[PDB]
Amino acid sequence: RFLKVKNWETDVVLTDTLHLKSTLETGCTEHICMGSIMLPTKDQLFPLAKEFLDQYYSSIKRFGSKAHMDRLEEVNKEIESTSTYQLKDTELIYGAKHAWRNASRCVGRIQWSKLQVFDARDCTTAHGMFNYICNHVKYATNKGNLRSAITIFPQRTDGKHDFRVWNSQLIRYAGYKQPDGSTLGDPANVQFTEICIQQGWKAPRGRFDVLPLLLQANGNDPELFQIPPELVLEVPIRHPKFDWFKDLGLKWYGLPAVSNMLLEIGGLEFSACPFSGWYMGTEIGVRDYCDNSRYNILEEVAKKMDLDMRKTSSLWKDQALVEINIAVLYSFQSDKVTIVDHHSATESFIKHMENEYRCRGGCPADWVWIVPPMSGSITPVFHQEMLNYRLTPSFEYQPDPWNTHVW
Amino acid sequence: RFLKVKNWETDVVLTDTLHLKSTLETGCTEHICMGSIMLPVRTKDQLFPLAKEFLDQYYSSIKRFGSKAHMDRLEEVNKEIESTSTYQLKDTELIYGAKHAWRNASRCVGRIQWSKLQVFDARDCTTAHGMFNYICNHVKYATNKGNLRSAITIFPQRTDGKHDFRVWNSQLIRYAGYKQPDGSTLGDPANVQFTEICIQQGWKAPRGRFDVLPLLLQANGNDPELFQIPPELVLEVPIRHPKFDWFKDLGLKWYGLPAVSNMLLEIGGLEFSACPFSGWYMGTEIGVRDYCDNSRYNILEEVAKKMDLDMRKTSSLWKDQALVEINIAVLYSFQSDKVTIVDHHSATESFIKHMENEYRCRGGCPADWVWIVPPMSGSITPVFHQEMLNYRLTPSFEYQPDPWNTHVWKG
Ligand code: HEM
Ligand code: HEM
Ligand SMILES: CNCc1cccc(CCc2ccc3c(C)cc(N)nc3c2)c1
Ligand SMILES: CNCc1cccc(CCc2ccc3c(C)cc(N)nc3c2)c1
Ligand SMILES: C[C@H](O)[C@H](O)[C@H]1CNc2nc(N)[nH]c(=O)c2N1
Ligand SMILES: C[C@H](O)[C@H](O)[C@H]1CNc2nc(N)[nH]c(=O)c2N1
Ligand SMILES: [Zn+2]
Repeated sequence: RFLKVKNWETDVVLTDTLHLKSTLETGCTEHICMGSIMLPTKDQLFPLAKEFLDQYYSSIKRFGSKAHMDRLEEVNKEIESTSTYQLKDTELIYGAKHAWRNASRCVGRIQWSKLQVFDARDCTTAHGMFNYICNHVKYATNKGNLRSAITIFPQRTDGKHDFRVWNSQLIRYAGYKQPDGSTLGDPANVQFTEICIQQGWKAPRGRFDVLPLLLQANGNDPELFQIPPELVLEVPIRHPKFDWFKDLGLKWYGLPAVSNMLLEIGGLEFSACPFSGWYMGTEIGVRDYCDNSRYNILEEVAKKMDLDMRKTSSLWKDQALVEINIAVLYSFQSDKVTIVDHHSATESFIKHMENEYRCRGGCPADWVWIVPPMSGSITPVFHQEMLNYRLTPSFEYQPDPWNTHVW
Repeated sequence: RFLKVKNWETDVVLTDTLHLKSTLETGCTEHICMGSIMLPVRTKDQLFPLAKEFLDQYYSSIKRFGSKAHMDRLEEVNKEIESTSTYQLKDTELIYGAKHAWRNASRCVGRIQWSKLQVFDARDCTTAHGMFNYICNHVKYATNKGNLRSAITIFPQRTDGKHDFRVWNSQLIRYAGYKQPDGSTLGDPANVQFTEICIQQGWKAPRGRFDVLPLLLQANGNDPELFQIPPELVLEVPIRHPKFDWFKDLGLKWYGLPAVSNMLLEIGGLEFSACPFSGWYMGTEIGVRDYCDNSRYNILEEVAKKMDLDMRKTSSLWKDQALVEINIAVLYSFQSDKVTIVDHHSATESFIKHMENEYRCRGGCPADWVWIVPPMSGSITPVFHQEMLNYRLTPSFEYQPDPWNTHVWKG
């Protein structure tokens, strides 16, 4: 009941007590572990509000104070009356920082307290959302000196008035299926790239075309907006040893900004809450460039290195994978765009774990997602036992809007 | 109840019913997942259900469920249990049991081979010397001049827990580790504690970097004894690199036969505490873990120096570069000497085929993603985007405490 986690490379042992404050469910049972599965009313609301306000007032060392009780009372009144309630700016900021803090799959959480929170709950239209998003992008990008941020649009009401950003990230490349069979651009975005055209987008039908924004305000029909190009920082990819690398014509954007998740605070649901940080090198080089269902450029690179691609035993895939990732990091660093390598990020996360166990009694962590997609065992998180559990406030998944939108 | 797993690279979806036959616990609850935790005397009372469940399984596989052969065996086992408090397995049952423990090993990526297991029945063994003999025959048969063959040798089952057979070594073949006074380690740091025990038990340690450890064998709950595997039985492979000639000068070599000897085999409620088993290596076991783990030979830096890599910032990925070259060398060396080895791309590919086939013919394949995914180049292997369900089936291989921690010393 007071759980222990061991690091087998350093024998260090942490004791977890934070898990007892867990609310939501994991997917697993005593008979079956689902750790590798990607996705497993007025009465509901007040306990949720209470739990949150209780942790909020605890966090500011005013647990059981006048302010505390008064606020609990005030929210209780507003719920009974309005069948929902509003967060004070302070609670909203606390909640967003804490959703990040509780993201068990996020390796970058040592940064959690430095999140810049933009309150966009006064937004009413898609044009309004566009403006807030542009502002977020420019602030976050900061001419390459990236800063973490989240922008929070109005909360769900009766689920018929939802704000949604239809893109999965604020900034992604288009994907169009070819007559010749294969795919131009980004295969992950083929269906979305089409719904854009299907709603009016004029695709340049190129390979690295920045997708337009598709913004839904108050449950209305979504609108197309193009992010000003000067706001989209991009990095051309070159290798610091191979000059032929640049002729592959590769580039990536500097700002990773996830826009399709739902932020839950004190039982309230924020269905539009785009958030951003900065990339770990492997995210672009290993998953984005080298996944089969993506840009899949391993073969091409390996050819240009003239490796023996006859037998898998030569490890040419591994050799290329490394070079590609050396290049990504090299390109960002040379162009002064923030990026972290998987060795540094994982080392930082171990330290963050140390801190969290010490000052909070634990840190929910999902090993399947924390371990990088290359060189796993040579990073310190590989031999680190982790406990995975769900705390709130949180970021959750939510259905793609098109599967739901009552037109 | 039906459960689905999706492969997110190919969109292939599979459906698991096999998890319904799951007995043991996972460690997980609805409120906590312990999927990355390494590890999360039995009476007539609980023995007959366990026996019955096994014999049911067994007679189904041979398509004789409910036959007179089936019923008579249940009655036979029952009588023997209430009469003797345990029971004996037939050879057919032993063999079936051992194949299935491998087959149910959720952490094993090489399970495609599970039906080709050579089972040696060592239940007539009574002494340590007898154990040494059986183990030598195992090593020779399994090794087969480099053309490796999967095998398991099974010593007598536990009775009262006070007369256990144990192989004290974690693997039949492993290199000594010696802690030096300056805190440095000579040889394999993973085996220091065990090495010390051997020295204490009278082993004359040559104190080199690659000394093969002696066998420490316990028969029938007696004190363990030391035996030296004949060197001619120990196949080793010097490590060289196909392009780098300085690599051989690092003086590395590894043994060819991976043979795990500290696990417990459970079949129909019976516990086999000494059951050494072997297959062949996946390259990264030696190249990534055995050489490059910080708690192991840790030659990453030395290889990187000789490659003249930019070791100033980690973002040069020098570590990643040296790791690949070291694994290239391991495979190259083994193939050149015609000693069976499999690369991680080949092994994961085969596993996905195995797994898919297991879902069709069996209704599932328990699998521990945390252990199935290779320790380098994870996402460019096909298991990485493969959702997997983990649950525990018997027969099974289980962990057990180290014997030096539990043994009652005779003298
Ligand atoms: C600042 C540097 C950051 C780094 C280096 C980072 C890194 C990562 C990485 C590597 C993953 C694994 C996902 C994958 O492999 O594609 C991840 C997931 C995640 N990150 Fe972070 N992140 C950062 C900032 C943030 C911020 C600011 C937030 C929210 C405020 C956040 C929330 C999340 C969430 C919720 C997930 C899991 C998403 C899911 O379950 O699909 N991250 N992050
Ligand atoms: C024939 C070639 C085989 C290959 C390539 C193979 C591969 C592997 C690998 C790579 C691991 C993970 C080890 C690690 O990285 O730490 C593993 C674990 C395991 N293997 Fe296999 N294996 C083979 C044969 C066998 C055989 C013959 C058995 C038993 C009869 C077996 C039973 C197991 C078990 C029980 C585990 C998990 C042990 C644990 O949970 O600590 N394997 N295997
Ligand atoms: C290969 N992934 C597959 C996949 C599948 C579903 C969702 C995701 C998003 C993970 C995610 C979410 C937010 C992030 C932020 C803020 C920064 C950052 N550097 N990385 C981030 C990654 C990814
Ligand atoms: C460096 N890892 C740490 C670690 C910790 C506990 C146990 C193990 C060995 C797993 C194991 C057991 C049996 C195996 C057989 C028969 C063949 C084979 N190729 N590999 C095998 C691996 C490893
Ligand atoms: C099926 C597989 O478990 C799933 O796609 C996960 C595996 N681990 C991952 N880990 C990270 N960091 N990112 C991912 O997208 C995934 N994918
Ligand atoms: C804590 C962590 O789960 C543990 O060290 C595991 C991780 N996955 C592994 N996977 C393999 N194949 N071998 C291992 O030894 C480990 N170690
Ligand atoms: Zn679990």
